[PDB]
Amino acid sequence: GFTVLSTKSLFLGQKLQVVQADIASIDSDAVVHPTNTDFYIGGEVGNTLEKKGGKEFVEAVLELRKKNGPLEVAGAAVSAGHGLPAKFVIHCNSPVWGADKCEELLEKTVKNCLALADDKKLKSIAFPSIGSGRNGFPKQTAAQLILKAISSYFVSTMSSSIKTVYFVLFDSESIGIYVQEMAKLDA
Repeated sequence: GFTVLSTKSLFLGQKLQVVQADIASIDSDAVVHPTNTDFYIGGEVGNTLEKKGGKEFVEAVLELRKKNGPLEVAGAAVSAGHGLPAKFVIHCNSPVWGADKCEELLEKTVKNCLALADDKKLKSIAFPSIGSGRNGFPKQTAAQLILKAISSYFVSTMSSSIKTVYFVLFDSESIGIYVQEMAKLDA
């Protein structure tokens, strides 16, 4: 299942929503997959995507690694969401906490995801908690940078097709954080 916990309707038309769900089951047009520069599949998200999409999901990622080569820090790249409810999967390589411009790099990362979804005229994108796992970002900092990036992007990209963004979270503390942070946005 998939239940909406909290919604922030932005002034420029976009719905931001917080959900608890297996991100792999989200009916969304795109799903974000935090990876490293070699399209490694693990972590929370790597493993559920694989759990859901099996060989197909994995074949597409491998194909994508051949074509794309290494993913720069902040870079994203798309694979087709074969064997997943999602139509596309956007792989991104977030910066590591403590690196210079780690914060700036993370805003870039989020914008790259969004630009790629707009690049394919996608109308929704599901973000998991980017950065805050193994990339070591505090949950408050990650949440604030992400939501700032997203707000910046939309006010700065009028041609954007994206109408809904999901923040998919498994734990209560993270949910409470996103909920508070979204609520601070109007712009």
